[PDB]
Amino acid sequence: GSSGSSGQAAPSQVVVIRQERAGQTSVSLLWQEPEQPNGIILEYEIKYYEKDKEMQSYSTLKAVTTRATVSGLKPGTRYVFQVRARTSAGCGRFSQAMEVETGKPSGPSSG
Repeated sequence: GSSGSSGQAAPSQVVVIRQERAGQTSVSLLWQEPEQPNGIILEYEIKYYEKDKEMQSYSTLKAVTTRATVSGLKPGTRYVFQVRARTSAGCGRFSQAMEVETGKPSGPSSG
């Protein structure tokens, strides 16, 4: 009905994300600052999981800057990345479902 609480408003939700370099097992990301942070942002948490294989336990990545690189993935496998801003006050929502595919093992990226 009515939950009682006190504090500051939650930060905005980053809706801008770009891929800097997509490695075979590692992938990089690039997003911008949230319209309204509503305070100081400690770090951005990214969520990456097997696009095809949805695992209950998703892996998170702590990033201090607008740049990050997720390592420890499988080649030739799509991964859904999701960057979000976290603030002492609370937590915001996850960015849009970003689809990215790593470099297939068959061979290199270019040829």
